[PDB]
Amino acid sequence: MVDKGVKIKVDYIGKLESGDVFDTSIEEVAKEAGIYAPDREYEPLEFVVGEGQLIQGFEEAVLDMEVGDEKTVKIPAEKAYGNRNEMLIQKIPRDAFKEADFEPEEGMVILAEGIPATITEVTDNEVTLDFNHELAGKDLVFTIKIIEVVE
Repeated sequence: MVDKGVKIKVDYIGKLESGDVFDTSIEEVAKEAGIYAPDREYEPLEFVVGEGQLIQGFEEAVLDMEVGDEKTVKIPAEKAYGNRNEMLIQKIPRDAFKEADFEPEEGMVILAEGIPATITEVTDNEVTLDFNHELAGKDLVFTIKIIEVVE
């Protein structure tokens, strides 16, 4: 039971359109996904439906969830990162890869550490690697789980 202005310590297990746990507050699941991390400590994330903390979508899947509830739904890239961003559209010189089999293609997705570059342009002169994001223009699961309520 929360609203736009109520905090709640819930542990969601955001996954991928493939069911791959990418983010989880429950350290347990972390081990079930092989992401428990080294020393990292997966604790309950206290979000506030009235702070825009988490993506609305999820913020809504909890809006109607008491303390202890669980809603493993997939938020649409529209509610999550709201489709892809335009300010994430990069454009490197063909050379930026010409000297590397990296040969970008009009649909590539290479990251430099985590942020992929959706190469929407494959001009033999350059490529438009739309950085975007991992959940950019993509929907991801959310195995939320209310554990408490705060603010």
